[PDB]
Amino acid sequence: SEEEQERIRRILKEARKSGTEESLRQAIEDVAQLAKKSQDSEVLEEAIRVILRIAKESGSEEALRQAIRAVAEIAKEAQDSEVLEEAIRVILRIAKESGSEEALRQALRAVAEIAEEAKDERVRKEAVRVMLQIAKESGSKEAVKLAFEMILRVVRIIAVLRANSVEEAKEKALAVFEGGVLAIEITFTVPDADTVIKELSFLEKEGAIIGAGTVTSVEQCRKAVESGALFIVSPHLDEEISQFCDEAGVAYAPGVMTPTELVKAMKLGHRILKLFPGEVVGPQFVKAMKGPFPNVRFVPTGGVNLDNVAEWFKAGVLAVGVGSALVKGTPDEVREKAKAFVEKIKAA
Amino acid sequence: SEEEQERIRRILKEARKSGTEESLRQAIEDVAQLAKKSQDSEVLEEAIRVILRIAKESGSEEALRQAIRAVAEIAKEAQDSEVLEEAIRVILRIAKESGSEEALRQALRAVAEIAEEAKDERVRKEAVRVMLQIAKESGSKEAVKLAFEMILRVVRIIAVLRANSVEEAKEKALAVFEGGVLAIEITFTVPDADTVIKELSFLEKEGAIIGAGTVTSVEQCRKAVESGALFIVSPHLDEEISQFCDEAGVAYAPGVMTPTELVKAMKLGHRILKLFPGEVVGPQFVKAMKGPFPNVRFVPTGGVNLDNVAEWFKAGVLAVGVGSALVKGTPDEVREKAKAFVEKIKA
Amino acid sequence: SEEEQERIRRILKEARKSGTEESLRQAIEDVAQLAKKSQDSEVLEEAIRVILRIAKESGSEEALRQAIRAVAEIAKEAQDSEVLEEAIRVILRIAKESGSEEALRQALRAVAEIAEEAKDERVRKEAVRVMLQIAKESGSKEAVKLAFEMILRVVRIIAVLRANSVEEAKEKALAVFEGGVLAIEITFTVPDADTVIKELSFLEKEGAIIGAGTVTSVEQCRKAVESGALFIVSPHLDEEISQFCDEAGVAYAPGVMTPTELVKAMKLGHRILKLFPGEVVGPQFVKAMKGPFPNVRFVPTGGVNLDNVAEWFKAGVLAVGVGSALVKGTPDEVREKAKAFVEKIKAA
Repeated sequence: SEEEQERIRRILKEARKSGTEESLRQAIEDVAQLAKKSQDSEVLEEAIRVILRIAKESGSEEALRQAIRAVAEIAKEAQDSEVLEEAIRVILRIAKESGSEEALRQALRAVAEIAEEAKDERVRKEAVRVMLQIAKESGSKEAVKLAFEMILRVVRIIAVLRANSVEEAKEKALAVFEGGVLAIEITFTVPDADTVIKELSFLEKEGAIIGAGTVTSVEQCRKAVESGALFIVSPHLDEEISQFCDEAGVAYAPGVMTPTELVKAMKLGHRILKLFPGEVVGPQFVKAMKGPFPNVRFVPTGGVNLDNVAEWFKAGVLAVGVGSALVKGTPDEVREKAKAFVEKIKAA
Repeated sequence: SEEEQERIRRILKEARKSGTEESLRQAIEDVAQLAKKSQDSEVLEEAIRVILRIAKESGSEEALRQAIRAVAEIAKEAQDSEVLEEAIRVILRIAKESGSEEALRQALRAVAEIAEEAKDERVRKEAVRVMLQIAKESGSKEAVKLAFEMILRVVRIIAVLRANSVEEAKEKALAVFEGGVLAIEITFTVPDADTVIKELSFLEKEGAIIGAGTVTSVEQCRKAVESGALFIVSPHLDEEISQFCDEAGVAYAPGVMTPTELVKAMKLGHRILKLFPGEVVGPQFVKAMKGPFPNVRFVPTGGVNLDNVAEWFKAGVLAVGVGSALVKGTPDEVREKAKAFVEKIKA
Repeated sequence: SEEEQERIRRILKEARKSGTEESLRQAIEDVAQLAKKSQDSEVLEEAIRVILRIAKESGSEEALRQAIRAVAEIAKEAQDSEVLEEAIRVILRIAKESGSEEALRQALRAVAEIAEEAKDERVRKEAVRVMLQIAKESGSKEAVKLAFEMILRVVRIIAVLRANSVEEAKEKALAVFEGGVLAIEITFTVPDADTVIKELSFLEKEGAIIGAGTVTSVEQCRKAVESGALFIVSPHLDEEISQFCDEAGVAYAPGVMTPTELVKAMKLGHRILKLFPGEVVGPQFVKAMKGPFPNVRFVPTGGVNLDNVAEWFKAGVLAVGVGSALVKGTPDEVREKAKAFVEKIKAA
């Protein structure tokens, strides 16, 4: 393997000596070509970190975007999760260098695709934290919705927590974390809900996402975004709120229940919707919405349980919002329920 | 105990000779104190008469509204229903002399709370009759809404009546009233429904409340009122009907089906909503709305049947609207199904 | 027999010698009297030629409309389909001679009623073909709505086509037409639905009716009606589409799901509504709507299948919109399942 290792170095030294820009992007495809013929974990990591310096020296977005597709292909060919974690951190470095958001959208879809074919949770925890930073590093009008859509596509399950004692609530939030589902949503009905989402903001740095729900007024939503909420679930579409999330750069997934309410939600720029109550319309609703409204996905949060969640995802839902069937009870028991829901989603 | 009648008459005569309003408000507290130590039905009902005698002599709003709480507390401590019937009639007379919306609102919640703990059909009939008269006074928007809300809490079940003639509707409404159903909704599918609600006005004197359902227009609602209806029930949310019902002083329960329609109904000022069709959304909808909308209560009028009616009230529902499953058949059949629904609602 | 045929010749010759319109009006009821007493496919279909033949006194919406009820009565008592076909064509010529709005609307209900006694389907295809020409003679807003209601009253089932090419959409449309489904809705998920509607416009002269579905904008709706669409279908209620469909003389069935959406559609002048998704609310919804809204008809286009369509019509639905369960598969499969849907509706 030391022979091809030197070969990757020889391509580098000769590509730098070649002042032509075509040989620079050609060196990207040359390194990717030999990485496709390899089967070792360490070889793919050296190849990926090599493509970084080539495109950054080119200074053109055509080489940066071509590098994102190369590292994403090497990560799909690999088998060690160590290379996948470095691939995600590398894609962040490429997209951050361009910063033109044409690559940021492509980087998010690549990061979420790498986390999709992941055997352990460490890769998915790396992804969610990076996609948050990618949307944060972007800091613009879009990307937050694409991050929200992709992160939900990775975490698959979002919990609905409610407890009067913040001591008991955080005992459940960490507990549902321990199951590995991540992406916990806390209800705003809880009296000291501002504090629970601020003290649980340390989960954001470990691969989780915290948000507020049942938000009905702009004043209540302002309190959530100041406390650390990254998404506002809501019970029904609100015109005043939806304009505040777009100005504040926070994702907003309003609640709909009929196709007519769906169209009014799309008229305000919301293709990520909340199906509420989900148990009322059932999975037949999301199946019937695919035809007339493609590329539009929902997150049903109603009477979803272990018997329901199996047939919600076969209908093509983005994520599912479970509440009493997951969080209610002692913390150690909802850790086993959080593991049970993840196991049920991965199968059907 | 005859000694308590003396002591009660001593507290009145002593505080009457004083005349100071400080001692008069203390006389209500002294009479209410001895009433809590006694278990005689005649000692308690005499204390209620004296509490009224003291308050109406004081004349102040503070003393009159304190007398309402005292009479209401004596009712909660009593077992004889004749004490509760007397308390309701006294609560009416105290708020009637006082006036203002605060006393009349406090009286509406008091006589309705007494009706729940009464566990007797006679007291619930009197509560409806008094609450209608309390709402007839003042006549404010908040009075007719609160009175309609408390009345639905007491009767628990409203009958959606449909027939093929005025006489068949009159006999069905009387039959369902004998079963224990005190609230009757007359749809406009019955021919001459305005004549049916007009000739059924004698039931409102025996503890009933007749209204009009299936109201689609304002011309339809204008004929429902003036003909004697006390509440208007529509399958959807109408902006003009809610306007006409507000300025006419009549309760209005519109129909909703989705949380988006719920919020729009609250924006108009209605927190007592008709869930229609209730059989489509099911009790899962009512439990789901309790979270973000706690101060909103529903009345499902869909496929409410003896099987699911138990599950509806287990979901925190104000009242249920039944039809066909209740009002279909002979008057004898309606009377027995009326007794069956009231029995299963008691749970 | 022909002893009655000679009598009909005498009724016409003698009443024509009189010339008084009261005797020509009596000649119609005399012919319809002896036609009621006879059972002969040749005596009946000749009696209605004479009733049409007695147009010497122009009804001007008096004698002509008396002729329509007489020929519609002869067709009701008949059994031979050749008499029913001749009755429909004669009613068209009588209403075309009058030109009044009452005669044209009375002819629509007469022709549609003749097709309800079905058996041979060429009558139903001729009825739809004739009812379209009647609506184009009137051209009023009431005529387009009534003709659309009557055609759906006859065809009972609408095919909701979704394809991935113009050629597969054309082939499936021909396949569902040969199966017995005379109503075809071309969704805009098809790449070039306008050309599909345009190339399928020849079926409208054979007894079919081509329309567009899943329309969201007025630009979409204008291209559909300019391509040959005779009815516009949307998943929700669009105020601007209803405005354009009115001034363009094209039927429009909006989508409703709650009773409040029902009322908002009626106040715009729509009593033929699309219940969507029908599988979510179920036939319990349409049964409960007939109480407050007896004039509304509904066409459920949800999860309609062979097990569903039986209990949809028992609840009194006008027509049903079937897709996937009818359109998906090879063109050879969708022919035989179209025959099964038509056969299942005929029974229950």
